[PDB]
Amino acid sequence: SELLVNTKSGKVMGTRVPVLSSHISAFLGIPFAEPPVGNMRFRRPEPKKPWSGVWNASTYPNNCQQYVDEQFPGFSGSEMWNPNREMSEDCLYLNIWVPSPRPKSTTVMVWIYGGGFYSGSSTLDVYNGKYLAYTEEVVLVSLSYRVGAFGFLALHGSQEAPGNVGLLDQRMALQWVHDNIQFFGGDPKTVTIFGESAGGASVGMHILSPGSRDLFRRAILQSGSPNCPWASVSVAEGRRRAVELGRNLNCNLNSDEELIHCLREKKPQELIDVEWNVLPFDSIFRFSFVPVIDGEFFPTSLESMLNSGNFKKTQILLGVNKDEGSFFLLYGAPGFSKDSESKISREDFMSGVKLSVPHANDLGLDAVTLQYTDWMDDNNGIKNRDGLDDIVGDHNVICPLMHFVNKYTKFGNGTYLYFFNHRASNLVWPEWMGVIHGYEIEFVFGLPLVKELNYTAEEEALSRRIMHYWATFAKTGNPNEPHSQESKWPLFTTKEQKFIDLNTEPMKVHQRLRVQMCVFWNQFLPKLLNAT
Amino acid sequence: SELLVNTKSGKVMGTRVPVLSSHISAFLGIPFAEPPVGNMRFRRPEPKKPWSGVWNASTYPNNCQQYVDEQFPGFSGSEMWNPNREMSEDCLYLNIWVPSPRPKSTTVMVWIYGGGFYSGSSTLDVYNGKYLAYTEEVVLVSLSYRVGAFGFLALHGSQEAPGNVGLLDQRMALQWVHDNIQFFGGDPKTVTIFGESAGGASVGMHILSPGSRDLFRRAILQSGSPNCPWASVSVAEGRRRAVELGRNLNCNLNSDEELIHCLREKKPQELIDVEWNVLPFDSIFRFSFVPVIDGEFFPTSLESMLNSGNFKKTQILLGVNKDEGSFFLLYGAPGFSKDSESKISREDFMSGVKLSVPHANDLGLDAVTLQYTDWMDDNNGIKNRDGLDDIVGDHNVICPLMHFVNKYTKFGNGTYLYFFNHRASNLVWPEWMGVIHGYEIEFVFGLPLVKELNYTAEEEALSRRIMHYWATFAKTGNPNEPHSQESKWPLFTTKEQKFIDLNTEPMKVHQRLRVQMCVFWNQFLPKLLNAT
Ligand SMILES: *[C@@H]1O[C@H](CO)[C@@H](O)[C@H](O)[C@H]1NC(C)=O
Ligand SMILES: *[C@@H]1O[C@H](CO)[C@@H](O)[C@H](O)[C@H]1NC(C)=O
Ligand SMILES: *[C@@H]1O[C@H](CO)[C@@H](O)[C@H](O)[C@H]1NC(C)=O
Ligand SMILES: *[C@@H]1O[C@H](CO)[C@@H](O)[C@H](O)[C@H]1NC(C)=O
Repeated sequence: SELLVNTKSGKVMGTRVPVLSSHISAFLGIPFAEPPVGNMRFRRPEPKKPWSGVWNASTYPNNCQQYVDEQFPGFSGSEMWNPNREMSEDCLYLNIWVPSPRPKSTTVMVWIYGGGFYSGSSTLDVYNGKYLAYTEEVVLVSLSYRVGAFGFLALHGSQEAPGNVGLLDQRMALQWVHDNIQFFGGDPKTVTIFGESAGGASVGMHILSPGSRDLFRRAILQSGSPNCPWASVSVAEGRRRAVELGRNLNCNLNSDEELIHCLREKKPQELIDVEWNVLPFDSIFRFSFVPVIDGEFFPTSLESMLNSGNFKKTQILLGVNKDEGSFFLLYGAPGFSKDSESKISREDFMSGVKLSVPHANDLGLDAVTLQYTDWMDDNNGIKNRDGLDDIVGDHNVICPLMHFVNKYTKFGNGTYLYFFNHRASNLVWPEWMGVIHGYEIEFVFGLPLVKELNYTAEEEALSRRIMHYWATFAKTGNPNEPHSQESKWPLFTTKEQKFIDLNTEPMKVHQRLRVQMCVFWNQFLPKLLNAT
Repeated sequence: SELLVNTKSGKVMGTRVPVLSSHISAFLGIPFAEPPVGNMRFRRPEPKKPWSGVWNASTYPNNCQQYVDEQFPGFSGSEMWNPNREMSEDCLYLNIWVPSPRPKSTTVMVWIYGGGFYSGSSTLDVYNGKYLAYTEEVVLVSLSYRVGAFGFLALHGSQEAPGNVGLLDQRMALQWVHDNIQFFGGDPKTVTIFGESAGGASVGMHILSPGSRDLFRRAILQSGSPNCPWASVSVAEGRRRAVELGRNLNCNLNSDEELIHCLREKKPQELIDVEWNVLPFDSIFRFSFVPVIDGEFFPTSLESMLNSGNFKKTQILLGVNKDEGSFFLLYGAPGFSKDSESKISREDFMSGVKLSVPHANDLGLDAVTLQYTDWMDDNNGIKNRDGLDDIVGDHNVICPLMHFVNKYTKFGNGTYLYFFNHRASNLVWPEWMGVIHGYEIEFVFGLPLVKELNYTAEEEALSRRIMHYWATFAKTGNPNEPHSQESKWPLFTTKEQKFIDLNTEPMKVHQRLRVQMCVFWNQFLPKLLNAT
């Protein structure tokens, strides 16, 4: 039976699902780890004990326990990102969409969801892999991993809550794919991991980490890179936050054992309820429990790994969206609202940059302000708003990614860079937010091919072209069709540093993506903060 | 006799001089101080002892002892600035051009020459006052003052070489004008002092200094302001340079008395020959002997005087040229030559900014570099050249002047700001230098009205219009004709900060002259250098 697959962990039974007036198979909720519950909370995951009988994989698994956005109740713009399944600590499962008839050995793509390491689900509608599996004939996998304290509480030295367990969850799922995807018709030698934001940073982290490098072939990073300022913390900061989490729950803080034991008796929601109280600064785009530079998963600091070429050498395709910061200003900066144009006064601008670069002294705050202020028209509310939008985007996503790509390209086997700047015609978020963080995903997953969703014809064409770039790159290491007649997405090189825009207009090649601003964020400001 | 004038110092005999096919009187070489020779060198000037008989004022006086530019022998571009008279320490004289017939009580304008405080002459061809006196019917005076060590050697505490004596020379000449210009038909109650560069900074210094404020009515500053980085030094730095001058001449350095006595036995050329060896840094646009913040001529630091309104409150008219820095890069920055386009490589750019901001640490040098580098086209030789040109101009002239004007305007009775950007059609200097430092002077003095000089008709029209702005401002405190039909030069206000361009095209009003760059030079960099 096409819906029955025998894996090394036991038999699995899928379900036939319709897609663009055809059908493919879907194996949903396949367990790849023992449930990380009870005394296993904060612990490294354990391999799923094989099972007898047939595992029913016809429905989506639970979503991991996570903070839930309630800023705009009933608003689809924000709720499409929330868990659409019951939450549970028993959440380590993966989903596979397989073309029909079942391929013998085709390209595999494993999606790693984003969500700032504190949220995210593999079951969201924008992550439905059927359109991509079907349209590009690839075996599409979406994995899951613990987020929040459950996935990243870090007390270095302790083996009970070592930190990074959420990354190890991803690695185990990549191990299961490496070990079993052949039975679903996928080529374990041709798997591409791809993800957005924290998912994009995770992808980069698996490229860096010696222990994950052999489990995949190529990588795609969307609006995230491993060296992002919000993507990791030192073991000292991780410890300080775990202890502070404990203090918020009236825990005994005499020892890691006492703290860990106390945290394990608390119900999930108790940890989620005080999660945000541990941040060291009043900030925006900073999350409580994220990966820690532990000396294990990451042998040394990310920067020295990038400088010495200590990472997997392969091809990568990555990029960013035009207005990466608007989401975070809307949720946490004074003066921004969902229903107004959000014109920003100098006062709110100043408050905004303080929130955006939490770790900066006054001189640093001044350098940023000068760098983004048009002093010939300083009280212009639109410029202040857009300037703040660029500051958050540049500091948090674009410049860190540009630094990663420039360092990677020196040792890699091929880099393709994009700049996604098409605002979807049916976006429910206000205009001022522009091309929002996370809104290229719907084009990568092919939603614009679904008539009922209301995208234009050019938006379907764009989605088809992006899906074909991603899948062709996954298969060959190059997003371009060998002897095609379409315009070529040029390779990014250390010298020419080319990139393309990704929108409904005719391809246009550019160079040095935001260099002016990134020299400021990557070279000048850090030097300024270190000296002062 | 129209050429005979009886002053409080004695009788003077002028000479009739032709001008644009007419004639006016000229009284040249009138002494206003005792010759500052012998034991008087470095000393405050003394009032000229009255003389019996008639002083022959038909020819130009000697020029003060000064370094002489020999960079381009025979080249008029540079030699027009050199002394065109025999040099001598006996050089304190003034020149007066009087309309004919002799006015009874007209507007007086006193010109103060520039030359970085180390050079300059009242007798240069570009300073010929006959065209302005004749065309605008004003009594035009040009004074002189000691430069170099002779005018500014400073050993604070000593009364033998107190420093600032060159400024006191100017003040004495302004005193003589106040006391005697009535006899030449000038109104001592309506004198405007105006000057360029060091002359412009001197004008501003007389506005600040309590002891000079009552000697004039209004002021005009061209490409110079009192707070310029090269226009003054602390008493400590002045002392350090005087001592170092002494060391270069094998002087006894045990006491000020020993040093001063030794320096007084040396011939003029001996001091001039080692003058440049005392600068503390390898620099450009820095001069050895300049005014010192002594607590006397300047009661307190210039900045606190500007902040508290401690200065003469009146009307001022001032401005800058488009390419103030090219002169100094040509003479001292590697990669610039008179006969080539002077395209600059990154290496020479980096050497240039180091030379341009001598007092900056590495972080400061980086902030400047980032601020003026187009990182999208960093190896562009023209951009590097023009960028260096702007750095020198902004740091040394424009931003210091913009800081002065903004501080002055808060307490003054009227400010008129200009931006002179017309490159003369007959300029002998290369094109890359643009609108050079000091080349608006020829338009202020009316040379374009002299056919043989070869200016276009529009250049004559521009010169006529500038002369009429300067003279009308001198007479009334406003460069505009009351009920004229011509476009109005708007007042510069704290709020709107308006200014005009000065060129052959129709007047065009602008706002916030180079704010972006001046916020960097006036607010950010100083803060950065103080913090680091
Ligand atoms: C698989 O389990 C789900 C759980 O609700 C159920 O809806 C579905 O009918 C089951 N299918 C089979 C064949 O057991
Ligand atoms: C990738 O590696 C192959 C073989 O090592 C080499 O032939 C090719 O030039 C490389 N491509 C790039 C873009 O580095
Ligand atoms: C004034 O003195 C100068 C000095 O050379 C001389 O040329 C001129 O003829 C003299 N005129 C009179 C009237 O003495
Ligand atoms: C200058 O002062 C006069 C009298 O004090 C006043 O009437 C006038 O408004 C002032 N002008 C400016 C521009 O400050």
